[PDB]
Amino acid sequence: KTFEKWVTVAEASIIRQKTDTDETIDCMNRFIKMLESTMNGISHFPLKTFKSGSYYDRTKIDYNDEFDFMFFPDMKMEAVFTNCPPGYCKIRKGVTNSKDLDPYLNKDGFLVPGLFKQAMFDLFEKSLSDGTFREGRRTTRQTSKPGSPAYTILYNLGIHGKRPIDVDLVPAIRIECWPKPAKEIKPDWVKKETTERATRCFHAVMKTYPENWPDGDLLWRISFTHAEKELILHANEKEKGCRKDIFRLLKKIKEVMKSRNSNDIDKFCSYHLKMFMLKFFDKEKYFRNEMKVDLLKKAIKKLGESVEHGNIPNYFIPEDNVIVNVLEKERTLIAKELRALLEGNW
Repeated sequence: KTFEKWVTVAEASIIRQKTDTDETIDCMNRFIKMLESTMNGISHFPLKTFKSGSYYDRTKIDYNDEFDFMFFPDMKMEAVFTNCPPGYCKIRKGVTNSKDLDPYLNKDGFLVPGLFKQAMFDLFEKSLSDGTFREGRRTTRQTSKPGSPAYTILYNLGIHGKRPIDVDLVPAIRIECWPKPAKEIKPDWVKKETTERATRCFHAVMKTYPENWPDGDLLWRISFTHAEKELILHANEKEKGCRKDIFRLLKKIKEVMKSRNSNDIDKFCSYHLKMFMLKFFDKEKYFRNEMKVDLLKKAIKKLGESVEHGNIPNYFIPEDNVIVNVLEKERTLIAKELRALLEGNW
């Protein structure tokens, strides 16, 4: 047994999962289109959606990779960043004569996450039960983590041999600029126009800030889901090498590592890998297909070192440490497990 050997099997299994990919994306495209149409007949304010996840940015490693749909009011809003911890913001009304969100504003005019969450979750539940959405009968609510931005369901397509699709419904606010505290990214590995599209907007979602903070109940998480989607989807745009292959293999490594350590890796997730990966894409200039396995080795090594050091920067806001909440016991276990993979002991 070697690392190279484990990599070969990992690649074959990733490819095996690619069967029924196009058929699945069309079921899920129909799903979200009908759900949005049902929701816009119930909500007292119009909504739009944004679709993301590994099926849409083409880094899918398993049929059951999840689908993320954000739902956001179709009106102008504004994000504020003063007195906010890195990676978080507050939300207020922009230039808009709409009073549709007024009942979710506190005395000072801030959109209150827990009030807007409860209204959006109530809307989701009503829409998935509604009679104009025949697919909602195939849906059922799944447990999510406390404070999660997502209403998580299982969508049973009825495919024998395949478990239901994991779907996150994420209430969100769309802000149509780049966040003031965010780095002006200029990756050299996508075209200038792709970076232009990636930085067109961001979204704010109601992940609860986990630490003590005055008015912390007013904090929203800055979400770069749109920009992340643009850059990952188009990562082979210029060189056409193994950039997305290395990302896919790192996600597989994480999935197997979690399966090797049932409840001891509950915080490390693909989002942390994505932030790590984007920074690796900047540091590493060359990604020839023939370099694949060696660059994966160097990526595993820098990742282990990052996790041990305990800091992986948010690619768009470098002072946001996205693994701050990953505790030492888990970080120590991750690095030890990455060392054992490289040495052929998996």
